[PDB]
Amino acid sequence: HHQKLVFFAEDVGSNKGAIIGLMVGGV
Amino acid sequence: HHQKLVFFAEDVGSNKGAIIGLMVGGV
Amino acid sequence: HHQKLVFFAEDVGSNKGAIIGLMVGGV
Amino acid sequence: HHQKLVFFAEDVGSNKGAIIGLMVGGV
Amino acid sequence: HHQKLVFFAEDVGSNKGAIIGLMVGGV
Amino acid sequence: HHQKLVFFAEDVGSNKGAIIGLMVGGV
Amino acid sequence: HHQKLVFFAEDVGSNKGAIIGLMVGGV
Amino acid sequence: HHQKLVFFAEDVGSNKGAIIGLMVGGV
Amino acid sequence: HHQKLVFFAEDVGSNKGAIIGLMVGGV
Amino acid sequence: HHQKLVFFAEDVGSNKGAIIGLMVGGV
Amino acid sequence: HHQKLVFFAEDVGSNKGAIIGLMVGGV
Amino acid sequence: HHQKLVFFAEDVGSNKGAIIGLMVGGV
Amino acid sequence: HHQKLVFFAEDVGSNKGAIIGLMVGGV
Amino acid sequence: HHQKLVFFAEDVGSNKGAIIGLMVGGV
Amino acid sequence: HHQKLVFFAEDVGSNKGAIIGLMVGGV
Amino acid sequence: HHQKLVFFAEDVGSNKGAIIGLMVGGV
Amino acid sequence: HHQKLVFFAEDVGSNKGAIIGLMVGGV
Amino acid sequence: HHQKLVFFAEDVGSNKGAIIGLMVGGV
Amino acid sequence: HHQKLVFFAEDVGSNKGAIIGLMVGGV
Amino acid sequence: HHQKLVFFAEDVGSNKGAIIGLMVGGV
Amino acid sequence: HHQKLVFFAEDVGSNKGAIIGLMVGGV
Repeated sequence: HHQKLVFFAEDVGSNKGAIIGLMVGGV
Repeated sequence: HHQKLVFFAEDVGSNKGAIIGLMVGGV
Repeated sequence: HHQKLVFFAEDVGSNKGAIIGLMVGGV
Repeated sequence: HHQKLVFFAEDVGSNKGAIIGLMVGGV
Repeated sequence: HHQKLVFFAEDVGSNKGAIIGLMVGGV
Repeated sequence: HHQKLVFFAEDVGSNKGAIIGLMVGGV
Repeated sequence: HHQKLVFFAEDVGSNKGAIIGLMVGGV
Repeated sequence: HHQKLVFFAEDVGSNKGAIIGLMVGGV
Repeated sequence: HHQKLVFFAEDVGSNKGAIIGLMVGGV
Repeated sequence: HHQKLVFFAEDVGSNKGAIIGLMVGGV
Repeated sequence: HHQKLVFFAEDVGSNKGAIIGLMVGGV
Repeated sequence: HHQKLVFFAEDVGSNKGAIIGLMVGGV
Repeated sequence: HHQKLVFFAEDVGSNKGAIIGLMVGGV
Repeated sequence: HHQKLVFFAEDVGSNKGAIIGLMVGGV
Repeated sequence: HHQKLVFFAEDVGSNKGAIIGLMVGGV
Repeated sequence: HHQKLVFFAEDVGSNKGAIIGLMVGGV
Repeated sequence: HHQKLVFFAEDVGSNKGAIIGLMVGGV
Repeated sequence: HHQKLVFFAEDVGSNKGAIIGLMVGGV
Repeated sequence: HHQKLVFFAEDVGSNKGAIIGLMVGGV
Repeated sequence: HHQKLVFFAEDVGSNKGAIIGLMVGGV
Repeated sequence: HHQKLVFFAEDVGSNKGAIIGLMVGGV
């Protein structure tokens, strides 16, 4: 037999800030 | 027999802020 | 026999903020 | 025998904010 | 025997805000 | 034997806000 | 034997706001 | 034997707001 | 043997607002 | 003194395809 | 002194296809 | 004195494809 | 003195593909 | 004196592919 | 005196692919 | 005296691929 | 006297691949 | 028999700050 | 007098691959 | 007097690979 | 008089591999 159990609680993996992939800027 | 169980609670994987993929700026 | 069980809760994967795919700006 | 069970609760995968695919700005 | 069960509860996958596909602005 | 069961509750997939496909603005 | 069952409850997939396909503005 | 069952409840797929296909404006 | 069942309740696919196909204007 | 001038050329704001406001279907 | 000038050329706002407000099917 | 000038050329803001406001389906 | 000039050339802001506001699918 | 000039050329801000605002799928 | 000039060329800010605002999938 | 000048050439800020704002998947 | 000049050439800030804002997977 | 068990607590793997993948800047 | 000049050449700030803001996976 | 000059050449600040902001995995 | 000149040739500041901000993993 094979078993795998996963539990993510209240506020897992959430974004409350800023995620920027790529930023290019002149002056 | 094979089993896999996953539980995502309340507020898992949510976005409350900013997600920007790509940003280009002149000035 | 094969089983896979998943649960998602109240506010999973929800966007309450801003999602921008691509942004280009001059001045 | 094969089984797969998924449960999405109250407010999963909803948008309550802003989703922008693409944005271009001159100034 | 093959089974797949899905349940979406009260307010899944709904839009309460803004969805913009594409935006172009001169100024 | 094959089965697939899906349930969508009250306000699933509904729009209460604004959906804009494409937007072009001069000023 | 093959079965598929779908249930949409009270207010699925409804529009209570604005859906605009395409918008062009000079000013 | 093949079976398909669909149920749409009260205000499913209804419009209670505005649907605009295309919009062009000078000023 | 092949079967299909579809049920529409009270106000499925009803318009209780405004639908505009195409709109053009100057000032 | 206040002036506003707008010019629309040949096939501006025209439909040469399909515009559907709302669509519902069981199967 | 106040002025507004608007010009429509050949086929502004014309429909050369299909415009459907609302469509409910079934099977 | 105040002036605003806008020019839309041959084929601005036209639809040559498909615009669907809302779409609900089953099985 | 105040001036604002905008020019849209041949095929600006047009749709030649598909624009869907909202899509719900049972299967 | 104040001036702002904008020029959009041949095929600005056009859609030739697919724009989907919202998508909900059971299977 | 104040001046701002912007120029957009042939295929600026156009979509030729797929833009999806929100996607929810059961399986 | 104040001057700003911006130039976008052939194919700036365009999408030729896939932009997905949000994605939730059960399996 | 104040001046700011910006030039974006052929294919600046364009997406030719995949942009995903947020992704949640059960399995 | 093979078993693996994972429990992630209230606030595992969440972001409350700025994530920037790549950054380029002039002067 | 004050001057600022910026030049972005052919393929600056583009995406030709994958940009993922956030990713949550059960298995 | 003050002067600032920036030149980005062919393929500055582009993404040709994978940018992941945040990744969470249960197994 | 104050002067600053910056030049970035080639694919300066580009990503061709994998950028991951944060990575959390079970077994």
